[PDB]
Amino acid sequence: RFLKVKNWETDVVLTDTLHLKSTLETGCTEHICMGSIMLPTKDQLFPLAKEFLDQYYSSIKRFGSKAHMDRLEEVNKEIESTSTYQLKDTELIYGAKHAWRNASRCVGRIQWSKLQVFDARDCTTAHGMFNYICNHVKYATNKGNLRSAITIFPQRTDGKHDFRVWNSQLIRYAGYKQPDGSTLGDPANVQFTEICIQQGWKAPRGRFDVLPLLLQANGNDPELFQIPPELVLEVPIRHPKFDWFKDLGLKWYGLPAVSNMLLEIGGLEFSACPFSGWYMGTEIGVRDYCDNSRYNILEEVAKKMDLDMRKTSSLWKDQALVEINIAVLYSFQSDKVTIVDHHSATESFIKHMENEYRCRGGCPADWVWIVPPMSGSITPVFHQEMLNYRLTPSFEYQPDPWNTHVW
Amino acid sequence: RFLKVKNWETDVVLTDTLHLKSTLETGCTEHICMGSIMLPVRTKDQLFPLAKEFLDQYYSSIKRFGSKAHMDRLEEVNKEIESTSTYQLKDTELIYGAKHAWRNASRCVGRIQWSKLQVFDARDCTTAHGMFNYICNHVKYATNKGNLRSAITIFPQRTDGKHDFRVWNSQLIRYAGYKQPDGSTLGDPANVQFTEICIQQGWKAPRGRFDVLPLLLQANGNDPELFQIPPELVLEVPIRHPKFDWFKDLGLKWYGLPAVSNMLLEIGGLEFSACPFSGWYMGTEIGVRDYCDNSRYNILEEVAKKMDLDMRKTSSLWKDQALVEINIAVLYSFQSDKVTIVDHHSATESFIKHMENEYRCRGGCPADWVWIVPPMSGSITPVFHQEMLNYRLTPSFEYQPDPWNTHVWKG
Ligand code: HEM
Ligand code: HEM
Ligand SMILES: Cc1cc(N)nc(CCc2cc(F)cc(CC[C@@H]3C[C@H](F)CN3)c2)c1
Ligand SMILES: Cc1cc(N)nc(CCc2cc(F)cc(CC[C@@H]3C[C@H](F)CN3)c2)c1
Ligand SMILES: C[C@H](O)[C@H](O)[C@H]1CNc2nc(N)[nH]c(=O)c2N1
Ligand SMILES: C[C@H](O)[C@H](O)[C@H]1CNc2nc(N)[nH]c(=O)c2N1
Ligand SMILES: [Zn+2]
Repeated sequence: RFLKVKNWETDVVLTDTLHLKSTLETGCTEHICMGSIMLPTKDQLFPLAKEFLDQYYSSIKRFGSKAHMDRLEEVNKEIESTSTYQLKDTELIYGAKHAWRNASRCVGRIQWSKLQVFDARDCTTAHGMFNYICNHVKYATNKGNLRSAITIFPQRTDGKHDFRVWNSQLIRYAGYKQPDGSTLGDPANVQFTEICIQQGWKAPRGRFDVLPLLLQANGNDPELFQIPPELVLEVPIRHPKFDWFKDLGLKWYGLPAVSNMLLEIGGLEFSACPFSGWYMGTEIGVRDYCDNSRYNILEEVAKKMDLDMRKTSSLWKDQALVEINIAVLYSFQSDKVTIVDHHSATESFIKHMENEYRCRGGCPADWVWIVPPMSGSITPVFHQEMLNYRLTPSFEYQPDPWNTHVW
Repeated sequence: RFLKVKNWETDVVLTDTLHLKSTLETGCTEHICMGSIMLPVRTKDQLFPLAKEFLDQYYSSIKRFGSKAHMDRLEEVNKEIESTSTYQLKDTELIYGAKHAWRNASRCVGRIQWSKLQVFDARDCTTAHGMFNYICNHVKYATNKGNLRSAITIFPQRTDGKHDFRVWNSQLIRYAGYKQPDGSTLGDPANVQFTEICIQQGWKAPRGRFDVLPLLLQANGNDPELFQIPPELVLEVPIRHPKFDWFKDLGLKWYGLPAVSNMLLEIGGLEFSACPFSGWYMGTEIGVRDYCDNSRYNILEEVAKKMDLDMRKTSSLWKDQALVEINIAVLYSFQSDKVTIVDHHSATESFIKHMENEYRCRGGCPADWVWIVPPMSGSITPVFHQEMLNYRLTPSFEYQPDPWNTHVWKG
């Protein structure tokens, strides 16, 4: 019931006690592990609020104090009266940083405390959402010296007035089905691109067309906005040794910014909460460029390298994969856009994990997501046992809005 | 109940009903997932249900469920348990059980081959010398001059747990490791402790970088005995690179036959504490883990030097670059010497086909994603995108404590 995790490369063992605060369910049971599955009233609210407020006032060394008891009473009053309640700015900031701290699938959590929280709970229209998101983008991009940030829109009330960003990320490229049968652009985004065209977007039908924002305020129908082109920092991808690489026409955007998750704090739900940091190189070069269901350029790069593509055992896919990922890091570094390589990021996560066990009693971590999608065992996270459990505050998945929105 | 798994690359959705037949526990709870934890005397009381379950499975597979032969066998095993507190498997049941233990091995990517396992029955063995002879014949048969063949040798089952047969080696063929006084290691750092045991037991160590360890063999609970595998039975492959002629000068070689010898085979409640089994290598087991783990031979630095890669910052991906070239050399060398080996692309594509086949005809295929995904180039292999369900069926291979921690010494 108190748990050990071993690192099999260094022989270090850590003792996890933080998991005994787990509040949500994992999807696993004693008979079956689901660790690789991508997606496994007033009475409910006050215990949720009490538990968050208890950890908040414990974190500020004011547990059981007058201010603690007074807030507890005031929140209790507000829930009986107004069915819900509002977070103080300090609680909102704490709740947001801790949601990131608790994100077991995130390798970049060594940075969790330096998050810039933008309170957008005064937003009332989709036009306001767009201004708040443009400012987020500009602040976070910061001319390429990227800064972590989240923008928090008004909390769910009765579920019929949700704020939602319909895009999965603030910045993504469109995908179009060709009459051909092939796919132009990002195949991950074909459906959402269809909804943009359905809502009236004029698609350039290019290969790297930054999608528009589809913003929903107060449960209203979503509206379309285009991020100002000069706020979208992009990087042309070249290779430090292959002059021909630039001829592939590849570029990627600088800012990874997740916009479709749900932030839970003290039982309150923030259905629109875009957050951003900076890329790990392999997110672009391994997944975006080489997934079969994405831009899928492995074959092309390998042909320009003149590799023996007859047999898998020449490892031509592996060789091209390394080169694509060399180019991605070289291009971002050359253009002075913040990026981290998977060796640096995983080494940082180990230091962070040690810090969390030492100062917090544990660190929930999902090995399937923490280990990078290339060169797994030469990063130190590969040899690190990890316990996965669900702490709150938390980022959570939510249904795509077009499947739930009454139009 | 029905459970579904999605492949996120192809959108194939499969439905698992086989998990309903799972008895053993996983280590996970509704509140914690232990999916990345490495490792998370039996009275007549529980033995007969375990026998009855295995025998029902066996007679179902041969389409004889409920037959007179089935009912007689159950009656026979029942009486043998109440009389003798244990029972003996027929040869057919032992073969079936060992194949299915492999079939159920959720961490094994090679399971497409599970039905082509050569089972060597060594249940008549009584001494360590006899174990040695059986193991030599396994190595010779399985090596097959480089045309490798899967095999398992099964020694007598546990009785009171005071007379266990055990192979003390973790693998039949492994290289020694020697801790130097200066802290460095010569040979395989993984095997330092076992090497010391061998030396303590009287092994005269050559003290080179690639010394094949002796077998340390325990029969009927007696103290273990040292035996040197005949070197002509130990097929080895010198590692060279198809384009880099300096690679041969690194002096690397590996053995051809991977053979796990420290696991326990459970069949119908019987425990076979000595059951070495062997197949052939996936390239990355040698080129990624054995050569490039920091806790193993750890040659990335040297190889990257010889390629004169920019090593001053990890952002050059020099580690990734040298990793691919080492794994190219390992596959090139085994293929050149006509020793069986599979690359991780071929191996994972085959496992996907096997798993889909298993879903259709068996209703499930337990799989441990953490172990199935190769240790390099994970997402350009089709298992990366494949959701998997991990659960424990019997017959099964289980871990067991190392014998030097449990063995009662005689002297
Ligand atoms: C600052 C640099 C950051 C880096 C290098 C980083 C890295 C990553 C990576 C590699 C993943 C795996 C996701 C995938 O492969 O698709 C991930 C997931 C995630 N990150 Fe971080 N991240 C950063 C910042 C942040 C921030 C600022 C937040 C929230 C405030 C955050 C929250 C999350 C969450 C919730 C997930 C899991 C998403 C899911 O389950 O789909 N990350 N991160
Ligand atoms: C025929 C070719 C085979 C291939 C290519 C293969 C491949 C693999 C690989 C790559 C692993 C992970 C090993 C590690 O990372 O340490 C593994 C594990 C395993 N294999 Fe296979 N294997 C083969 C044959 C067999 C056979 C014949 C058996 C048993 C009869 C078997 C049973 C297992 C088991 C039980 C594990 C789990 C080991 C553990 O939990 O530590 N495999 N296999
Ligand atoms: C802030 C941030 C920083 C960073 N450095 N990186 C990311 C990307 C993390 C991420 C989060 C998600 F919520 C979803 C994705 C991609 C969704 C796909 C859908 C597939 F099914 C598998 N994942 C990526 C975000
Ligand atoms: C039959 C077979 C074929 C193949 N192609 N490959 C293997 C390797 C499987 C294996 C199982 C083990 F039980 C242990 C190892 C190596 C020991 C390390 C040390 C740690 F304990 C973790 N495993 C390898 C086996
Ligand atoms: C901690 C972690 O489970 C450990 O490093 C595992 C990860 N996956 C693995 N996968 C394979 N095939 N072999 C291994 O030894 C391991 N080690
Ligand atoms: C099936 C499997 O869960 C799926 O491919 C996961 C594996 N690990 C991952 N890891 C990260 N970081 N991101 C991902 O999208 C995935 N996808
Ligand atoms: Zn689990």
